[PDB]
Amino acid sequence: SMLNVGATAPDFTLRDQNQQLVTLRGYRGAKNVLLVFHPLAFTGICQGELDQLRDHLPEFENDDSAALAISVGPPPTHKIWATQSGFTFPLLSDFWPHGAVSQAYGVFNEQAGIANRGTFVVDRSGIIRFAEMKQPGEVRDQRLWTDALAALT
Amino acid sequence: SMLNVGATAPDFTLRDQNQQLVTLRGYRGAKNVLLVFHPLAFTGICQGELDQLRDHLPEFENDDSAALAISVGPPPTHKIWATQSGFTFPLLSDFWPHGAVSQAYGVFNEQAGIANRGTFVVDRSGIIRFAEMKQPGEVRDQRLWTDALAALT
Repeated sequence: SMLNVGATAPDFTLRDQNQQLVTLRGYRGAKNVLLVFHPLAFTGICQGELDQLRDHLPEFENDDSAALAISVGPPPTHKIWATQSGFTFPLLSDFWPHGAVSQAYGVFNEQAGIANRGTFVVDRSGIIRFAEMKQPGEVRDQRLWTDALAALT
Repeated sequence: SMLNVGATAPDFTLRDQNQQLVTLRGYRGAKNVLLVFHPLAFTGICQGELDQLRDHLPEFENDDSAALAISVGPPPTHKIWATQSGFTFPLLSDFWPHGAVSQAYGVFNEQAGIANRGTFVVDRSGIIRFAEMKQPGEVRDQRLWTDALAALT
């Protein structure tokens, strides 16, 4: 049920770790956007994936591109996790309604109540140009993300 | 509405911070149970309340009594929070379905997606003998909790 390439990316307005509202449409005309859905703060695979994003942030957050992480945790969880891990990119809360944005992108695990490892690249017109979804026990290849953003510069 | 004194405490089975299963019925015939519902890990007032509980734990967790903290966070959140705070009592996850136990006890905040500051004492036969609910911005008086437990030894 993952939204595929060519679809309009569902707009959302979610709180980041500072309780600031972030809207996907705010980036239109300005930047390509990488959306990194993931299961849960303070779990091993998620830590590894976001640590790698952190460690390569200039490839993902720059004049051409922005990166947003999205999970079902509320802002205080994300704030502690980001501060302790050195994450400076936005971590957005798909918290209440629980998983609504993850559901809209077709990447919600209804059984477990978490997003799967869904990744999208949204172009400057708001269209999905890259889409994948791995299971919670898998790890994503971030080369695909940089390959996808490079095609839209 | 909050369940009242006299009512039978709804049964539940929830995961603790170590992903072990805790059931309310398990304590029947053995211990009085203090149920401490609270909004969110890693927030100020919740930290104060559970730190006070921690600092006086032998008054709540002993031969006669058990104490269970319940919130909408998942176990990994509660594991980190408990490790960093030195909490050795169970923190239970009312995570998915989101707030279901909190709703059964009548202490869920539907607008915010969190439990209010609901507290119950369940006697050895499963009957609610103490019941309160404060708002997220309020702080409970833990003297009432120790008094309630002391009446039931």
